Formats: sequence, C-alpha cells, structure tokens
Amino acid sequence: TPLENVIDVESVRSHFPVLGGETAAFNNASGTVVLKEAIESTSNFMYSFPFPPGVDAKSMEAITAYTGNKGKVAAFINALPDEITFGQSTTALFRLLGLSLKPMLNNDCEIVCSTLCHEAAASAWIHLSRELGITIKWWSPTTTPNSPDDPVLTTDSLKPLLSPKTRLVTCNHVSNVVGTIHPIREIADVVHTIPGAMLIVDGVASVPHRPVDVKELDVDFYCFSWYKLFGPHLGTLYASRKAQDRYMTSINHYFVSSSSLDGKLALGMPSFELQLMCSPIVSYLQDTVGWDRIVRQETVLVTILLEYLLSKPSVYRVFGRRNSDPSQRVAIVTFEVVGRSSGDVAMRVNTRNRFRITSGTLMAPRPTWDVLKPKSSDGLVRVSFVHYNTVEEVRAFCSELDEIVTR
Amino acid sequence: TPLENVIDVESVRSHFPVLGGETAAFNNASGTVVLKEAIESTSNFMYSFPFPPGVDAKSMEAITAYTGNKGKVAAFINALPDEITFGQSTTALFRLLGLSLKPMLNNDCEIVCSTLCHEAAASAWIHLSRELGITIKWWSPTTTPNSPDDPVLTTDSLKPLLSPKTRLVTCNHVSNVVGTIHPIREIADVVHTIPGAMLIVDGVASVPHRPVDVKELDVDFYCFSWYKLFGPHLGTLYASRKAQDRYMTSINHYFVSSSSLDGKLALGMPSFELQLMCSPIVSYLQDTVGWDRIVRQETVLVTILLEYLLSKPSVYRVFGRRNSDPSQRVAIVTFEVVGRSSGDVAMRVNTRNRFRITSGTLMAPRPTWDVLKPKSSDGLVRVSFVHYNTVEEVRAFCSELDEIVTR
Repeated sequence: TPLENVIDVESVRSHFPVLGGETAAFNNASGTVVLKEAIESTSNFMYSFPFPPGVDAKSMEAITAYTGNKGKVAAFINALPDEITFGQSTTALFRLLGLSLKPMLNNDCEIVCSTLCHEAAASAWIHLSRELGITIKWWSPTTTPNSPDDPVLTTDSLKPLLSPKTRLVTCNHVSNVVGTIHPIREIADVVHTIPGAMLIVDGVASVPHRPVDVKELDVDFYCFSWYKLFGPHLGTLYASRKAQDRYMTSINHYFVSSSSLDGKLALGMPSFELQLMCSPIVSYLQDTVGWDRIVRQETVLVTILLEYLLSKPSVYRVFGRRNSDPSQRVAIVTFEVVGRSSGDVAMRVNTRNRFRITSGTLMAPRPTWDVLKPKSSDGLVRVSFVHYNTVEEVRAFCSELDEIVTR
Repeated sequence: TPLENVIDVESVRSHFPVLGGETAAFNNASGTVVLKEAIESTSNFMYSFPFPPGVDAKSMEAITAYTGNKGKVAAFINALPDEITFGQSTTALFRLLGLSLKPMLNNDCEIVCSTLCHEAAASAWIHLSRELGITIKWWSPTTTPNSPDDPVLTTDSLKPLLSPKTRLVTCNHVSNVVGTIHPIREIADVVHTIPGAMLIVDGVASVPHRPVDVKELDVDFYCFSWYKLFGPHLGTLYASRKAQDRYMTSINHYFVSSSSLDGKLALGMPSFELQLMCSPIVSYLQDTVGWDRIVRQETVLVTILLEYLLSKPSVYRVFGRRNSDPSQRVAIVTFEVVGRSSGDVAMRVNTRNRFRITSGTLMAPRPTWDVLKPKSSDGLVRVSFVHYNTVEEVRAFCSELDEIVTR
C-alpha cells in the first residue's frame, strides 16, 4: 500500500501556525518552528511581575512555576533538577564546562575527540587543550568498503586511543551532517574502564528525534539546544552527581553555593522567560503527540526520501545509513548530486521557495571534509524532517529535486 | 508647591500592564517590568518562519528586520553595528571578553579593578588574573570626613596605581549599591595616557536611567543588561574598532570571520527572539517618553525619598550622594536603619506586599562590606525607581517605612 501520515496533520500543525504557507520546513536541523504553547507561556511570564520574586503568596506560585518547569525538563532526560542547567547555547555551555574541568586537568591528561563532532564541541576541546598544553588524540569513525559513505562510531575504534591517562572522551549522539545514531551506552561502559575518565556527549541532533535517558546512557555530561526542539535559542547541559563532585570547579562568584550545576556554571541572571518555554514542549512531545507517533511519522518521511535518492545511484550519493530504520538513524539525510554543486541545487530549491533546504559544511568541517569528503567544492545537501512534516511534502520535494537534476 | 508627576502616569503605565495591581515595583535595579511592545515583537518573530532565513523576498524582509534591530540598538549607545554583540548576560560577556583579551596579555601586565565593582565584573577579572598569574591592583574609592558614606571614583585616586605596564582598568558607570554617576570620560582620558591600556566599563546601573554615548565616553568596552531596561535577560557589550583590532583574539570557530565583535565572541546560534525585543525599547525610551521626561520623573521620585530619609538622621544612614541632582546620581538609593536589621525591614515591607524592595549584599560584596560597611549583619536596604514609578507611591512608601521603624 502507499505510505501515509501516522500523525493527525491538522491537529499537530495547529501548534505551528506558519506551516500553512507556501514553503515546507525541510531545514529543521538548523532550527524548528516554535511551539505555540511555548510562546504563550513566555508571554504570560513576561507580562507577569518581574523576577527576582517576593515572599507573598502570588510570588511563591511564580517560584513553584519556575521550579516546576525545571523539574519537568530534568524528567524529560531522566535527570535530577540539580544535575541540569540552562545556558546561552550548546557552544557556550561546552566552553563553560571546559573552564569548570580545567583546574583539575593538566598537560599529562589525554583528551579523545570524535572527528564527527560539530565545531561547537571541537572548538571547546581545542581551546581547553591549548590552555592546558594538550594535543587531542582524534577518534576517526569506521567505514567498510561496501558502505564507504556510512561512517560509524565503534568501541573497537576507540580502545586503541584509550590510556590510563585518558580523562576526556567527546562525541555526539547523532552527527548533524550524517544522522546516524551512535552507541553511547557502549562507549560510556568502555570509557569508564579508565578510572577518572569522563564521557561528554553532544545530543543536539538526537533529543528532537528520540526519547533520551541520561542514566541509561550512563554519560557524565549531555548537552542539547531547544531551537532544534520546537523551542527558543537556549542550551541545557546535564552533569551526573559523580561528575560534578569529582571533576568540576565552580566558575561562579565565591559566595554562590557550588552544590548544583546552576551554582557551578550559571553566569549572571538566567533567562527565565526562555526556560519557561521548555515545559510546554516536554508535555507536547511526551503526552500530546507522544514519541511512538513522532518516531513512526519521521521514519515514514525518511523511507520516501531514501526510496527516491537510492532509486538513482548514478545521480545521488547518499551519506550515512541507506535505510530508514529508527534504531539506526534519525530524519537528517545528507547527500550530493554527482557532477553538480550542492550550493547550486539548494539555491534552485530555495529560490522556488516551495521547500526550505540547506547546503555547505553546516558548522561541521571535520565530519564533512575529513570523513564524508563530498566531490562538490560547495559541500553537502541536507534535508532534515521533524514529526510536523507530511508524506505529501516529501513526495512533492522528490518530484521538484528530480526536475532540477534531470534538466 | 507639592512635587507632582512629570510623566502622564496612565499613558506610560499602559505599556506595563502589571503595574495596576496591589504591589508597587521599587526593586527595578534587580529587574524591571518588560515593555508590552517588546513582548509583542518577540511573539511575532517566534510565530514567524524560523531562522536561518532563506533567499526569498519574505526571508530578506526578516533579515532587514534583524539587521535593522541591531542598527537601532547600536545607535542607542552611538556605536556602529560591528562594535556591538548580544550575549547571555553582562557576567557572561565580561568572562568571554577576558578569554578574548587573554592571548595578548601575560604575568608582566597590570590589571586595575575598582572595589565598587559588581562581582559580575570582579569574578571576570579575578578569573582572568588567576589564569595569567596576575595579582589585581585594587582601586579604592575616595570618601571625605564630612561625607563618609558617599564613596566617589576620582582620577586622582587612580593615577598612583597606573604604570607603563597597566593594560586593564575596570570600573562601573554607576554602582548598583550606591547610585552615584562616576566620571567615565575623565577616567578614560587618564587611562589612555598609558599606551596599550584599555578601560572596561560596567554600565548595567547607568543605561536604564541616562542616555549613553560610548564615543563621548571614549571607553574601550561598555556592557549593559536589558532586564534592568524594560527588556529580556540579555547582555549587550560594546568594543571600539581600535580595541577589537589591537587587543582582541576570536574565541569562535576557525572558519568564522573575526572582523565584527559578533565574529569574535558569538558562541553558538544567537537568541534572535530576545534581541528583537530591544529596538522597541530604544524607540519607547528615546521617542515615546523621551530622556528629558524619564530623568525629570526619576529625579522628583529621588527628591521625595531622600527628603524623608535625611529628615531623620538619627534613624536612617543614607549611603551615596545625599542630593537628587541628575548629573550626580540616578534613582538607586541605599540606606540602613540604625540599630535594626536591613533584612527585617525589607521582609516587613515585602510581607505587606504594597511595595517590593530588597536587602543584603546584592551580588556586590566589595562595595557593600569593604567600602559602605553597614552596621547591620544583613547588609543594606535598597529602593530603586524607574520612570513608570509615581510620586504617590514614594509618598505612601515613606509613610509605611516610618510606621515599621517608629513601632
């Protein structure tokens, strides 16, 4: 039978009013449409009496709403509230984590970084390394000759780079230019065979597509960005109690208690108005739509796009996993058109403005140019779906892309 | 004649709907009510098609709106757009500026810090000093025996601490626990007698109360926080072209152009939704109400509060300038009640919940405990007005405060 939508298109898209227009949103890995309920929540807070709140009954209700919001976001990733903090961005929070870790590190310790890392991560650990006088032991992904454009992160590739002096291992849960799901719990179990070693995971390309449980991942640190999750431009970093007590030094004022992650890393007054946009998104994803429908909807969308791209192997070179299986890969699909500029293809699609896609290095030169290695000087073409995208849109996009390349 | 409001109370307070309730907002130095037009602006952006924007006509109009917003904010302080950047907070932006300056500094250079500095500043320059192996040459303010609780920042106190190896001088335009206006252009002219030396000014307690022109101040760096300015929890840092080209190193990804301040200091995707709240505030302050009415309204409010406090010298010890003159001091008034806890006084006022005030160290231990030195273990009482506060409110507050202390 022809593949159809799993979601109620109208019910889901009622929360995202701009999706009714001419242009379909196929660049969600660079930023999603904001959840209506999230905007309504921040409006209500910003129209309310300002922080810092008083001791009166109405002020205590506003404190309960703030603490409640943090409690739900913490439960979203199965963390305790004192194990999470809100920041400017993942790039910022990774840099501040570096400053927190630096005092208990030195030039004798080893940092292992995945070459599939976003520069948000790479820049943090390059800067930390340079300040400590460390040279990074870079961790290359594995390709097999039958799947040369499908880079995989394996424990077997990591083990040779590990030593008794390994202290930092850094990788992503998903690469924003590949879309493959890495085996984080397996990597964590291997990293933790080295006493003193900590695993830092960039989960920016994961948390929007899959339910996350940082305790089941047994990661030391996990970080994600709400603007790829129907939310504001705002980061959230997780740090285990063990990792906080053993590895972290406060970067905050001397008089601020350093027990919580907020205490250690929170620089100035936090953006309460942006934080309170987040609990509405948690309840929307978990309860209103649910992960079963989200994953199934996104899987069907990836099936239709891969079906068309893999149908013409002489035209399209698909990077990453060449199946739509949910446990294997999320709805981030990178490819290049053989003998054509990726920029030229993206411009032609975006100029027509029926679909919004992107091309280039996508703030990830190491995975793009050192691993995937597109023939195009302009780099990769990327289409990225979320659950509010429709089968009808993907089918129409495949027709338009075909027209552009067949000309 | 009895002092009356200069503003149209109803017209001004139409932009701040929560001001109609029971509680009067007298803790504006910790956070103001958000401008209605600012909330409406961010709503419209967040309901609009997400960034990063396309090449279509409607996307280019959204780019023009973003660039236009930055252009107006830059003109608000008489800076060029490439001389300003938005950040998480003043505390964060000062810390990132430290990282940018550090590579071209060493243990032979001297950092001079005012003891009137907020810990937002102190923490930045303490951390930078510790990383470079520098000990700060702390700059004490001047008191005279006839005005012992009125600390002043003088060029004459600064000169002995200056050497040919001075590279950083740091102070605030206004202290959040004093409210006195410091002579920044005079300090700048003196700092610039030392070639290579740069002046960094914390203007968080200034920009809400007075028009600012960073070119007339001739400061190297100026920083302020929008949440004390009827806006979001969001910082803006200015850096002169000279200061950028000569003193700053990019902390951003290797592939990002370092010509603009954004290029140098912007970590991850900026919070566009919070930035676009700012141009509405610029047009509200400059054109809708205007600085003449704002300064005159705030001056009358300070006159009524000081009048009452100075009327009972045996009860109230007033810190800072004991006049309401606009060129001398802004509407931030700190005092303590003789033989009474500052905390006890604040609790009694806030519990009644007719007025919102604050007590304590207010994230400024150095000015509070090392300069002002209140007799109370609980520190200072602070009342802070902005132009939307009324003479009727201040008169009523004076009566309530009297009742609490006369008991």
